[PDB]
Amino acid sequence: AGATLSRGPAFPGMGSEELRLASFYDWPLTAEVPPELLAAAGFFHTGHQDKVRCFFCYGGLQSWKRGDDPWTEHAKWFPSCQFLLRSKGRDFVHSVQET
Ligand SMILES: [Zn+2]
Repeated sequence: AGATLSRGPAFPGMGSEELRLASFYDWPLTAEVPPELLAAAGFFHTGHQDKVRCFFCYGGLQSWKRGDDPWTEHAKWFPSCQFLLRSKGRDFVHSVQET
C-alpha cells in the first residue's frame, strides 16, 4: 500500500518567488490581496482576473478578498502540496485542516 506524491513541481519555472511576483504585474485594482503575500505562498497569477495557481501543486484559487491569508488558503485547499509543507511545516497544515 502507498502510491507516492511526485516530487516534480507542476511549473518548475515559477519556482522563483521573484518570477512569481513578476506575474502579478497586472494583478487587478479591485483585487484585495497583496501579490507579495500570494507569491511568497507559491502562487503566481494566470489570466487577467484574480486567478492564481501554485507553482508546485498547481492548486488554483480565485475570488480573493481582504484578509484572506494565501498560506492558509493554500493549506485549506491543497494540504499535500510539498511546497506548502516544506515552507510552513506539518503542524501548520494540520491546524488549518483540523479547523
Ligand atoms: Zn501548492
